[PDB]
Amino acid sequence: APPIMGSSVYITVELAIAVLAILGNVLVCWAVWLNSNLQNVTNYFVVSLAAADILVGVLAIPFAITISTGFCAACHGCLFIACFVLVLAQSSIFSLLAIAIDRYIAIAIPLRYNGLVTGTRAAGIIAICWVLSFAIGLTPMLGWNNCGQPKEGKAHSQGCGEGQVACLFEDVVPMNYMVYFNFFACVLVPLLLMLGVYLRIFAAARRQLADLEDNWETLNDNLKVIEKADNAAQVKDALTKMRAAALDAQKRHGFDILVGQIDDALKLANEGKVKEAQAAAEQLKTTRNAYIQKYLERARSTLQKEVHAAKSAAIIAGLFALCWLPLHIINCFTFFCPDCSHAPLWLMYLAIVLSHTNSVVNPFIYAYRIREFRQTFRKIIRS
Ligand SMILES: CC(C)CCC[C@@H](C)[C@H]1CC[C@H]2[C@@H]3CC=C4C[C@@H](O)CC[C@]4(C)[C@H]3CC[C@]12C
Ligand SMILES: CC(C)CCC[C@@H](C)[C@H]1CC[C@H]2[C@@H]3CC=C4C[C@@H](O)CC[C@]4(C)[C@H]3CC[C@]12C
Ligand SMILES: CC(C)CCC[C@@H](C)[C@H]1CC[C@H]2[C@@H]3CC=C4C[C@@H](O)CC[C@]4(C)[C@H]3CC[C@]12C
Ligand SMILES: CC(C)CCC[C@@H](C)[C@H]1CC[C@H]2[C@@H]3CC=C4C[C@@H](O)CC[C@]4(C)[C@H]3CC[C@]12C
Ligand SMILES: CCn1c(=O)c2c(nc(/C=C/c3ccc(O)c(O)c3)n2C)n(CC)c1=O
Ligand SMILES: CCCCCCCC/C=C/CCCCCCCC(=O)O
Ligand SMILES: CCCCCCCC/C=C\CCCCCCCC(=O)O
Ligand SMILES: CCCCCCCC/C=C\CCCCCCCC(=O)O
Ligand code: NA
Repeated sequence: APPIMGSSVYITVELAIAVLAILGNVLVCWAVWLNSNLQNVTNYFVVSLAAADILVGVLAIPFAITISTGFCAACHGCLFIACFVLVLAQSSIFSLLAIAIDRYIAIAIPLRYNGLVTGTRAAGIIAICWVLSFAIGLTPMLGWNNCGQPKEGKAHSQGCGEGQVACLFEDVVPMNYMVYFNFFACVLVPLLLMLGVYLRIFAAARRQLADLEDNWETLNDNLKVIEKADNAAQVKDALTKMRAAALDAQKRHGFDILVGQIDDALKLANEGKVKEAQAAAEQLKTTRNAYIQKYLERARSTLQKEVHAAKSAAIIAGLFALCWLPLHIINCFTFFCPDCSHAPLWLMYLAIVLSHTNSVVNPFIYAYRIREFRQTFRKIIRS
């Protein structure tokens, strides 16, 4: 069959993906610019991620359509159009890792987050990561390429001029670079790091949620211990356990009343006044109902919002892996199994197309999972 037919389907699908990648991610950038509730450090990496996907539609996809034709070109110019998508994918990996690390700092040290993670430091990390993405993605342009050994038979059959090659990805970009350097070192290792960070985020959140329910249980159990105590020394022991727990959960008016009321009951318990200490300890229930339960449920609601936001960011990282892994796995078969027939052209186009679809998916995940984004999208679209 004429090459231009299956080429037309591939190119048409690519152009459709490019249109969707630009539109959805311009909408993400417009939402962050317009809404100050979306202007935080986490979303500055989201915007950098969206900028990379905009460039996938504007440059990488036109480059991919070009490289698929095998047109005659100077080898190093062919190398650039083949490698620029590697820059954008690397930038995405840095942004995804930074988002995960940012959410871990928020869940692990919320007391120092605003002092450690600032907009100025975020903007500098983003600039550094873009420079490193160019260095990693364009490493073949520094000499690790196949331009020294061109397929002159393919170039002559295409009528290419002197110094030109049939511009094809696997003819200019070495497979050992794509497998060992790009996939294993620069893609697989950071994704595995992302997985570990997310595991530590969800483990820390589960630990802090368990600690809240434990402190709540310890407060109410020691309440009953005081109620059914038989001597003043037992009430003293239980109150000492409540006071240490009250200060640990405090690390404002409700806790000042709570600790003060415990100190009251502990003073009577030291004097041997058991029924006076028990009666004073009963006043803690009034403080617990009016103040302590409100703090526990607000902290619980805040921790669950962080789990929800971390799940949304993990889905984004997972979809990046799902969309990009098939192409990388095919490269592994090409490189590691020279006795295996090369994957057919239609599967390569499908794997290339699938990797490009990742540039479309993030704006949907924000709209479906983040209310502030969804509402800002609606306002932008409606107006
Ligand atoms: C500001 C942005 C949009 C600039 C985009 C510039 C792009 C489109 C330019 C910059 C470098 C260019 C390449 C440089 C060299 C060659 C080798 C030549 O034999 C064929 C064209 C080719 C392969 C060019 C294609 C177009 C190219 C990739
Ligand atoms: C917006 C500004 C900063 C653009 C900076 C990037 C420019 C300078 C880069 C991007 C791609 C580059 C080209 C990539 C490949 C080739 C083909 C090679 O045989 C000669 C150099 C040449 C032609 C490069 C010249 C410099 C180049 C055009
Ligand atoms: C992340 C998950 C969803 C990836 C799915 C795995 C994909 C990429 C795997 C599963 C089966 C694999 C194929 C199995 C057999 C062959 C025949 C061989 O001659 C070339 C490679 C080829 C054609 C493989 C290409 C990669 C492949 C299509
Ligand atoms: C944690 C997971 C997702 C890491 C990614 C798995 C990758 C590295 C694995 C999954 C399946 C593997 C392939 C399975 C089968 C073969 C055929 C053999 O003749 C050479 C190795 C080769 C081509 C393997 C290379 C490595 C491979 C592509
Ligand atoms: C992730 C980087 N990357 C790649 O790794 C890649 C690739 N395009 C191919 C392969 C194309 C091909 C292979 C055999 C053929 O006969 C043919 O006509 C075309 N690969 C292996 N691009 C798309 C431009 C790409 O972005
Ligand atoms: C191909 C991989 C290339 C590796 C190059 C290694 C260089 C990485 C450099 C570290 C970035 C640190 C930037 C600090 C600049 C000053 C910022 C400041 O004022 O503290
Ligand atoms: C914002 C603009 C986005 C890109 C606009 C251009 C759209 C066209 C997309 C790819 C053009 C590929 C050109 C074909 C290469 C030459 C084929 C050949 O000479 O054999
Ligand atoms: C060829 C690239 C080799 C490796 C380059 C190393 C990366 C250094 C890039 C420039 C850093 C410029 C930004 C530093 C200022 C902001 C730092 C910050 O606020 O944390
Ligand atoms: Na991306």
